[PDB]
Amino acid sequence: MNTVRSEKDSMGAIDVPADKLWGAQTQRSLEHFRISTEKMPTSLIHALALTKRAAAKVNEDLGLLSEEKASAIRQAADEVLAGQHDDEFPLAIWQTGSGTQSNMNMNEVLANRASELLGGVRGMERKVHPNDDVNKSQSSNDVFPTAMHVAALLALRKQLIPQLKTLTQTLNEKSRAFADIVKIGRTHLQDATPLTLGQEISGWVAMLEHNLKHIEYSLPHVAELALGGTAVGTGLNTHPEYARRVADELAVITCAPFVTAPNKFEALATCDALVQAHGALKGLAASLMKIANDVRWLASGPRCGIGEISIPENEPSSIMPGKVAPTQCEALTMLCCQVMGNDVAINMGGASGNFELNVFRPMVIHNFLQSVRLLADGMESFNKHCAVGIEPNRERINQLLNESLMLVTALNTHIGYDKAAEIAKKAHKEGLTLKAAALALGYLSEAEFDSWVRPEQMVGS
Amino acid sequence: MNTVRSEKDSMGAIDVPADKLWGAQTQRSLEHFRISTEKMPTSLIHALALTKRAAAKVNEDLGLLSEEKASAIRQAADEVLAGQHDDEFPLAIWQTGSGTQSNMNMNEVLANRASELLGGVRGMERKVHPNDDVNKSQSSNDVFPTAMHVAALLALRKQLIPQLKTLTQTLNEKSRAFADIVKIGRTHLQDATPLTLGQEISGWVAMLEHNLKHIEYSLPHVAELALGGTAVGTGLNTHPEYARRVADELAVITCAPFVTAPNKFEALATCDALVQAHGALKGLAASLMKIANDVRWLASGPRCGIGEISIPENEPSSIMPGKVAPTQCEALTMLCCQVMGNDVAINMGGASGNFELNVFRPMVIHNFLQSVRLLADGMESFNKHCAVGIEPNRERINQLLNESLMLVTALNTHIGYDKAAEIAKKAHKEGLTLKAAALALGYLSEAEFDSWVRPEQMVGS
Amino acid sequence: TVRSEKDSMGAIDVPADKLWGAQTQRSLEHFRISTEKMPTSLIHALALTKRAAAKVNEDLGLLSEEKASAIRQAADEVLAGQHDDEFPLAIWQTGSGTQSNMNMNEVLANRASELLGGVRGMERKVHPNDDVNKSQSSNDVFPTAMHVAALLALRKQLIPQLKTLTQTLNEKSRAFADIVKIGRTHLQDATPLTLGQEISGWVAMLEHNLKHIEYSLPHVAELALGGTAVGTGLNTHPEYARRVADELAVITCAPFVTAPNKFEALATCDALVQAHGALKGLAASLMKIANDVRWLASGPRCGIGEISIPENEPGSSIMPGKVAPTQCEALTMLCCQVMGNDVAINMGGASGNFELNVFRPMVIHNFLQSVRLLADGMESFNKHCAVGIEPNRERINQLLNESLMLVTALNTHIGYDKAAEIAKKAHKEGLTLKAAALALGYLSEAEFDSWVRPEQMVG
Amino acid sequence: TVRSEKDSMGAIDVPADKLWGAQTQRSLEHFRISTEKMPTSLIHALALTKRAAAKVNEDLGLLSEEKASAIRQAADEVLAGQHDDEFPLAIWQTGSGTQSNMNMNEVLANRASELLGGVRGMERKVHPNDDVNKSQSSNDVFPTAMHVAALLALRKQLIPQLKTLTQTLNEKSRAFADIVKIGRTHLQDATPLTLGQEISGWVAMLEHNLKHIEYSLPHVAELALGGTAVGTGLNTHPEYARRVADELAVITCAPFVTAPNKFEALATCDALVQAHGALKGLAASLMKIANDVRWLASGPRCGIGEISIPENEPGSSIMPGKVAPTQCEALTMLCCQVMGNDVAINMGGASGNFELNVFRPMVIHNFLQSVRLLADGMESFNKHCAVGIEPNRERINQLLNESLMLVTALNTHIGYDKAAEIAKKAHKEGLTLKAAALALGYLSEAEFDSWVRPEQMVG
Repeated sequence: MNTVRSEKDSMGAIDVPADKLWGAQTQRSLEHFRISTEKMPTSLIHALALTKRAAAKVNEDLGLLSEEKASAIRQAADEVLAGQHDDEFPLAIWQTGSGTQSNMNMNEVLANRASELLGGVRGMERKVHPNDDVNKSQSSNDVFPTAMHVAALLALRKQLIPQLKTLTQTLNEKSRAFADIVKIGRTHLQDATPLTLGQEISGWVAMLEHNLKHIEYSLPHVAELALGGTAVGTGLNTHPEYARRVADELAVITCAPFVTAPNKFEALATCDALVQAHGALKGLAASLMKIANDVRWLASGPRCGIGEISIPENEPSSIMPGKVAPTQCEALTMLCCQVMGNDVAINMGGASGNFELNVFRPMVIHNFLQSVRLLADGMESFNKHCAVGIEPNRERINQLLNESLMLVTALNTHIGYDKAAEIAKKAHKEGLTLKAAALALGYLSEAEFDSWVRPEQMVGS
Repeated sequence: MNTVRSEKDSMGAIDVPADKLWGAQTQRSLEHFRISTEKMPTSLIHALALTKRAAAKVNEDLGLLSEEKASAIRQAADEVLAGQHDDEFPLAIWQTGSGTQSNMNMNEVLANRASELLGGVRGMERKVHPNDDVNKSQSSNDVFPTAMHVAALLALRKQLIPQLKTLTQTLNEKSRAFADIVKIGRTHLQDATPLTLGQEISGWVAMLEHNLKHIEYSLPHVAELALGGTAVGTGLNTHPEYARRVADELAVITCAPFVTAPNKFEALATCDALVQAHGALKGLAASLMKIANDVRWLASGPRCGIGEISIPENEPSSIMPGKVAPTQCEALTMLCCQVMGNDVAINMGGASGNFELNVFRPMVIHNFLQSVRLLADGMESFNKHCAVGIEPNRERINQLLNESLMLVTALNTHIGYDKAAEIAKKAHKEGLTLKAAALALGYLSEAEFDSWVRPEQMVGS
Repeated sequence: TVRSEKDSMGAIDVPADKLWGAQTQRSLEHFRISTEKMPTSLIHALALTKRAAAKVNEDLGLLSEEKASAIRQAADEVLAGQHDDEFPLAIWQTGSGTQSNMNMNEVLANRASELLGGVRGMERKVHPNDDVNKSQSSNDVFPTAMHVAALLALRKQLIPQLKTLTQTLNEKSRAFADIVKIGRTHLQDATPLTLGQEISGWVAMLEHNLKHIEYSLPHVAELALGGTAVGTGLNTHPEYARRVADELAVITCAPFVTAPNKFEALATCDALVQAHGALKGLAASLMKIANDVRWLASGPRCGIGEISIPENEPGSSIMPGKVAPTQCEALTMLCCQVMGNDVAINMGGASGNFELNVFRPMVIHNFLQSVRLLADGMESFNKHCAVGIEPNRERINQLLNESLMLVTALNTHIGYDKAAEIAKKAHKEGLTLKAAALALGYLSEAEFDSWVRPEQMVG
Repeated sequence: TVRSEKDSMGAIDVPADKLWGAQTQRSLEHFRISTEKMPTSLIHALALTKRAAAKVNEDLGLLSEEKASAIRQAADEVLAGQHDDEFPLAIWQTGSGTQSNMNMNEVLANRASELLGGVRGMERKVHPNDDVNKSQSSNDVFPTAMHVAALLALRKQLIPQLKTLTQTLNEKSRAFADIVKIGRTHLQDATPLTLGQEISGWVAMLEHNLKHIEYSLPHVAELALGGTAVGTGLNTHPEYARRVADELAVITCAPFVTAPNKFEALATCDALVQAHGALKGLAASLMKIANDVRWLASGPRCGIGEISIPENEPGSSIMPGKVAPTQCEALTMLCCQVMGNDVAINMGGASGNFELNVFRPMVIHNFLQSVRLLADGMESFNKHCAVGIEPNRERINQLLNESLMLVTALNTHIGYDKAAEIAKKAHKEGLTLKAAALALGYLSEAEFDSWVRPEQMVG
């Protein structure tokens, strides 16, 4: 659409596309921050809409906003939440550090749309006003941090934690299914004392269970909302009940335990809750990296690696059977590296507040919500396209066990340490199995070896 | 478009949207890696198209590909380069770690489109074939690293370096314009020996000049291309002249000094050139962070900060004059934090190669090209919306100078160290200017103070 | 001047005046990398682990009373600082910490032998592997020592110093609760708040950090000891794991428990990756607090200057008030260090393979360094800076009353447009708000003094 | 047992048997943070800086010959290792390095006084500020010492060890140029290459890293000395900056030059941020090389096992061949450390304000540690692992000939579909390619031996 509409702010008039719902301040940000391609994610836009919806409801309860306007703002916000206005939010992450410009983007879009819903028009003849109505009782300084925490807490509760629980359940099923399959241990990459495949997988399960607890511990701080601190944390120019009322309303409409931040100065001056919560996410990334690496190394082959397990083959040469890459493991290890880098960017932004306001906020939330998407969707993908189909290669597992030198300790009680060690040394030096070396020395019979060397007795319970 | 077309690969048939040009392998990747929202950037898609265009030209020179097909592939690639097919590349960053799936995305789109250009159709009756024709003489293992370096070198040469030079020129102009404006120094955040505003800005200029050299030093390694190493680096199944010929052709069509990598094993097994080049970019981020912080602190006010300079005010309360935030400085400091995090993700991916292939490649190039966009566009934005308009506040600069205790050293040659120190101590203890303290003690006249205390004599040349 | 000690590789000369043995001596010849060694906290945690292992082995009838008691006595000597020069090995050693495990086994065996009337060296009465390492593997001993050192350092150094600094700042916040000052957002002048309110933000940050650190302690309290080589506990008494964790809890008075999954305990450093996440959070908070302090104290004349801080370093007599905020500088530097240490830890923690993580010396080197830096940094910042923060009341009032920010107090009495006109005139002509208001004739001096009350603008 | 030394803050007791003075003693009371101190390389670089400054001051007629010579003699004693215990200050000090500058000024003044027949303490004949610090500021001395230490460590330790390891691996690549082995991509079996070709990739990585490190040296060679307090050189002789850089170049034999812009030199650590970028590149390359070595050596029976490496540690006699790849573990651990150190350096380097960066002790602590780790790590990996890499020729051949990858050699003789059918049958039925081909009757044993030549598949 080439045709324009003239929108105004305190700086003057500026042309906006006639087919868009934003206003003058959005247009100025769009034109002045042509930096790369990263924009606010949908989760954050939705959290801003939820914040405005709750603010309008409380302003109406307090007699500060008319019922007609409050209902129109709620309806407009619900359209945003329903996915009807994604193209109305064009602003970059790399904008003002308070996120003021995205606050104004929501104020302008909701005001112009609410005006239409009341039978009016968009633009300067609108019946609902971005600052006086949609931003009533609020500051950018308290709205943007509120939307950050709303988006973060809902993403953790609704996407990440459920996918973590699902992957954990799958691996727990596999651990139980493979509880009796003895395999060679590996420490330092070297052959080691045996354990069952179920025991090894139980370590992955325990890692994921511990990670869930650490993530859960980070949620109460993210649930604290800045809204009501206004410009600098004092709440000047707001009703004394606004802060608690809006947190309560957000809790009602999201079914999440939002509360007003007990100290609004900490809430405005820092991103500390997200620095801490992201600490738990980088812990999960380190655990997932290890699990993903174990899976791809154990599946490596078809003939010149380890090959103890098989995994689903999801992408396609017919001349090369068994030559499909562990692509889910690769995607997962890549995104785990991304989370580690994202943690550094978050830490730098979080360490860089000054006085009453941290102004590194768009960058912090860009990284935080990205890590949540990566970890949630990555666990979902790895689970459905790899973990549910892990299977042992029982003959290969047994071949490696039986060709190893590690089972020699089963001989000690029968023939003594000295002869057992002589057998292991001969097998290693001459390239023999333990059985072949033991028979060559005449220290036992084949029936004795088969009776005495029992891997299923070497793994505890 | 709901209607589908059945596309085939060695795994079988899969439905693709009838209005799209990709094929079976793209569709499988699209469906199996539903991870977050990050896709290949346009610069990388273009670099893949350039690589296929050059490969087709050389295959034709060598008699391996018909003129009719080579010209059709070139035409299709030129359509990609002209921006006609951006929606034909739907794949995620978080895919197979070799980038094979994006290689196949380009093979399939170019084959289906080249078929149409020859009077044929898209799909399984096509006249041009993704693997046999578009991927002739190539492997994913050597194509994706080639596209990574093509995209990286062109982005550095065409976007980042020109914007760096432009910002450097602007600050050099400002340094010359303000060469005679003496201001208070600040070390440890404390008042310090004076220097000129031009001298202070000359430090910013020298930083940017040094950064340009460091970036230039990283370009020769990025210019080395893997293409011709094929699956593992040996060049098996390729003409002995292919590697040099394709690097030469890429050099011709891009006007950049691409060369074939002297060691294809290093070229496939690592991302070392990009790890090193990104080291120079994180150096630039640290320099830009410092410059941006100096600008916003020096402009801080209007009345309770430093206020030595003014900057353009680009976004809008009429009740609050002088209360506009340094928003370009905020966007720039935020993206500098991002580059630091991106460096960690790149380092982890680059450290994580195994044997013949590094399979962290989509993640590495995602971060690398993002840092280039951020630094290039950030310098462009900061220059045009802030740096070109920096101005001194001469009265405020002089007020701070004259109210400081630092000019007292100008008295030493006239009245001696002991009396000068007595004056400074009295001024500090009693809250006086140096002049008022000196007159109160009777150690000089006002005319003597004005004649002797000359800041323009205290900054060298 | 030397004696000959032996292991399975043969004989090797060891300094006669040292208590280590053949394996420690070999490590000194093969891992000559940089200067970083095991810190005292880790050496002590290793000695505690061996003391507890010896006690449990005695309880189970696996180790004689005379040997177990002599091992415990030698371990107590290490804990008492008598053997600091007996642990010469680099951080940059075998990734399981085997070499440092053997260093402790050899030193304790040679010393225990002397306590039993014997000698050090190959004629010793107590043996590094058969006695001091009985029921153990390096694979489970080293992560046990890591967690013992980490939990005790958090409980005994970091958490007390965090509480002490928090209490100081809470006292300052109360003392300054009624001092109104200009706010600053985006570095620009902003709506007022009290100095006490601003400091209460620092206090709330430190209180939140304490909770996050406390949440990390239960996982660190889980011990690998008893998992043996790969986690199955093969060749170990079924009660060993619980008994040794119980004994460590007794002797340290800390709530150590045996890890419920020994495979997670051996294959990862996850508890420390998570606990260090809380420490880098504290580093980000301390960076912000330290920066606020040095910026608010900046001057003496050309910065902000709203607070004064103690001056701990000399300066030239001709430069009064120039002294640098050096406690803030040391603190901001160590906060950067913690951020880098977190990356090193994350890479090590992400890099386990199969049954064992072999990045352990590096992980614990970084973790214990971060604890020392944060604990000692908070102690130093508290004692030498925070306890002495004071307001510069005249400067605070000068900045507040000469700013443009108090103009909002006029909106309810005169027009918002009149108030805006006052602010624009003051800014344009370099006037105070009061002077611009009197020049426009919009109010009396009595009206301005009655209407513009900063103390009514901080709620 | 003590003497009383004085500064502008008053008198303070200093140990009689030490050579520092009042300001160093105060730092010891105010910066009791952790255990990290200035490394020897930095102490030596500080002594060299003072030696050069004294020589130039003498040349310019600003310092007497007897004092300048005594200062140079005392500095030479520091360089000769006679005063290591005279530098007790923490890294975590004033961010400009002022305290360590004063530590050197006091030690050199007190010792120079003794060399002139005087005493240490307040009756000294040579003075820390007026003599040893003449023409200097802490602001320009500390970054000069940082760059002197960094450039000399890169030239004398890191670059020689990098060249030595590269030469070893180049010899191995030539020795193994004809040993065909299976390729591995995505961890999966892949097209063959020679062991020599695979090692040539490691060699090319190290050669590229050397070039990147060399490109960082010119900026590190630029020295701040002569910029004085804020970069203007106020109160300093106009020739001082060039003369002191020249003298440092003479005495160190390294190409030091004066920084062309002293404001960049004082306000940033940019040269070290950039140089450390090349070091983290080397860390990423060494991580990959070390991982290839330990994976290729993995076994003795249940891994890859294509190469053998020296066994430097003992093991139990019942566990032959189990020894861990411990050099690879130390090297991968220190590579993680370098990555973390880079983050700490980047944060410090990004955090300058106005005329001075005050994150300097932390930046140089990390930078010099990374140099020690990489230099010593490359020395250790070379001597104790790389020189002893050998192929396991039978295992290499077993993996290669039992894989499915050589089937492509049949495409030109029989059908591609026949070759594909052979591979599918071998994979399905657990056969070799040759056995599956003979079972299908698609060729003779002579034809397979003639056609399937791995040595013709590596070009």
